[PDB]
Amino acid sequence: MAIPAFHPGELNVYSAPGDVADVSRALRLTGRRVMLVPTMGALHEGHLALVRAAKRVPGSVVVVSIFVNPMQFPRTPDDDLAQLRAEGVEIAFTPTTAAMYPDGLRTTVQPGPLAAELEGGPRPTHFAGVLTVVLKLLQIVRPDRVFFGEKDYQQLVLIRQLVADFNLDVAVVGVPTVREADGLAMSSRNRYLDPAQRAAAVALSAALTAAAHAATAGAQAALDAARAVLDAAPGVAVDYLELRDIGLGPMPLNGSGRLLVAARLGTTRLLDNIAIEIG
Amino acid sequence: PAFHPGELNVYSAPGDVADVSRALRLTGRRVMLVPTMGALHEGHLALVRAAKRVPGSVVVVSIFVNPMQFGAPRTPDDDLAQLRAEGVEIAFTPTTAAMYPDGLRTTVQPGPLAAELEGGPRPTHFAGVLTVVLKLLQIVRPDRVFFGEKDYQQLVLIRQLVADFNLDVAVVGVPTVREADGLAMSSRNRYLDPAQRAAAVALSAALTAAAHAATAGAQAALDAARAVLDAAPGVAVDYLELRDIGLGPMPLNGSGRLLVAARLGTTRLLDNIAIEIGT
Repeated sequence: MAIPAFHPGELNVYSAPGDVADVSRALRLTGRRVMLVPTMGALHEGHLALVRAAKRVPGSVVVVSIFVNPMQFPRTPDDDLAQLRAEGVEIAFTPTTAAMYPDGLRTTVQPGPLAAELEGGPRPTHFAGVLTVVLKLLQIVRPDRVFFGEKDYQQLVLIRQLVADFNLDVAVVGVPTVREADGLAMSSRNRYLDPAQRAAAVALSAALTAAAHAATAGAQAALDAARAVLDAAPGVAVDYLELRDIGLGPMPLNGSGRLLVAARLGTTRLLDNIAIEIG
Repeated sequence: PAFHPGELNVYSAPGDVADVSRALRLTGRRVMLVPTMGALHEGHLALVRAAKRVPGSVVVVSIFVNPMQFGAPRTPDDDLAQLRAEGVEIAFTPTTAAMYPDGLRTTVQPGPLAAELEGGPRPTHFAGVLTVVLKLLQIVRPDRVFFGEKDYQQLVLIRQLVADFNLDVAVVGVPTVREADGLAMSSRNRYLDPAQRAAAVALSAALTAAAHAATAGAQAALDAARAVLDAAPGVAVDYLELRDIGLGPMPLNGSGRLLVAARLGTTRLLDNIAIEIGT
């Protein structure tokens, strides 16, 4: 029994939700485990790590969606697909805005209060757009696991709330941030940094790593070390530098947490975060 | 495991009914879901019977009411007795804590239709409904879900939910069951004193009169309904509207729906009927 419209071993591209849903359901029925990697295209090494994390799950078929979601606000379709082909990805889902929101923004997802904080201050409706599209992609593909990068930590935490709050039957996998050789978190925004800004941008990761090691001396020491590193960089306007628990609530007196930073270099906004252990 | 065929199996933990439902689906039995708030009457038994009619089906009837503190009183014992007597194999009766372990955090935001008609006096009512229904659909993963046509707006909003979030379930509307005189069955009817019960017949009489007046056009149909309601002692009408079957504007001719909501004392009653204009 062949699967309608699906060719094992090759990059199969689908634009209609119904097509990828049928293919995914037939594949699940034969016992394959469907992995979903949601992206907005313009792929770089960061995304490829997500793809590889998905691919290495035994008996898996990897679905990578490319969809620049209007609701949560780079375009090289062929470069993107070509890169996915090279990774051995078998399915690419590339729907049009029309096929995803045929009735505009009608029924949508309202995130909890965490969505109004940190990234949500500068962009109050951003996460509603992200959870709405992620929920839709989860229902279309019905994957066993969905992969997101830790770079957008708040996003990852909000997706975990989505999945828990709506009893979604999918495991959420956070993948460690892929970095450049000097530590700069990979991001499509890095290309907008001019030479001096690129050099100065190293301060974000350096400040966080300094903080994580300074942490044996406590929270004030960790924060102060990060700040000193940021104070030594020119042109890095810090929007926030916050210590929180892993779910982004208040940081406990001790234990595990996450240190997050967001800064603007010229008009380019950069983010980074790192696991922290107090004391 | 944990499921005895031919008997009423009662589960409180989401994980338990999800496992059982998953297992029953594997063996080919299609899962039917009938969501209710308890206080079952003949109207609900009609949903159950329509679900039972599906060839190889196992019927899941859930009983749950959102916690009042959300801003959007009985024992489950008689309802279960009823389900058992009706040959239902699964009852899902979760606690508020098990449905909302992290409280009301991520929720569903309905489209504009939720602010109209029933949504006027209760702005967040449908958000609560769609949120719970979405969760029940994810927990039970049924092939079909049944809702009564009595709550027509609700039914329409549930169909938007399923389409907008790409849910893979068929939504079945079941015709309203009525008392001998035409009164739509509802657990609220028991709150009508004798005079109110007698006056309450005006809702269905007004709708049926309109459906037949319709050969003379929509305005004539609305006028007939209004005249009947105006002749009814102590019936205070909240709204009486003729719309499209999707609840959009009613066209020149074609199918539609006439909806009415009224107050008799402090008991609010609803009813609606299919209308064929210029036919």
